[PDB]
Amino acid sequence: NSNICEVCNKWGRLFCCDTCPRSFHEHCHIPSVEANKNPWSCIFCRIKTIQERCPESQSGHQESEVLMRQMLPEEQLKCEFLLLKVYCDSKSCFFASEPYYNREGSQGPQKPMWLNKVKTSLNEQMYTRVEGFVQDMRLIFHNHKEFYREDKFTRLGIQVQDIFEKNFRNIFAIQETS
Ligand SMILES: [Zn+2]
Ligand SMILES: [Zn+2]
Ligand SMILES: [Zn+2]
Repeated sequence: NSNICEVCNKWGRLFCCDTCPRSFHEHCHIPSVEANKNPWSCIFCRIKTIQERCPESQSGHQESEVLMRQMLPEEQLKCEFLLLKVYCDSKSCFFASEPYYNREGSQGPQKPMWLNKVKTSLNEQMYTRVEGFVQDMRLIFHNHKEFYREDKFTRLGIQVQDIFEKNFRNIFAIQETS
């Protein structure tokens, strides 16, 4: 097993996956590492299994159809993993906790959003469709771009959104296009 957290790349109190070499802090893993279960398989393993049970799940899909799917167990897991993949980028630190807005010449967003909030929303099963989760994720970056305007700090929003969008296309097997 690895000696660092797959998500935050730090050592500490780690839980090890039984079916692959990754390890996690308790609250770095999404969902949080389960109290019992021997053996335990992490979310990367659980996602690989879904693909292996249904190879045709990797054929191209239309984003519009993916967004209308109901948050049944497998969609729920895919959204948890996609959220996890955003947290794996160190730049996610800017978007994790509740932001505040006091900058000359800007007004704060009408609907603030942040990754920990989305994490809680997923945990409490507040999303009924994939669309709900994806809208909140995209809102995070859109609020950032609008607030920071021409400051070069807007680029952090672009960078982290690209990570989200690439992983969204991979996980939900969106049809490749030019
Ligand atoms: Zn960690
Ligand atoms: Zn694993
Ligand atoms: Zn099948």
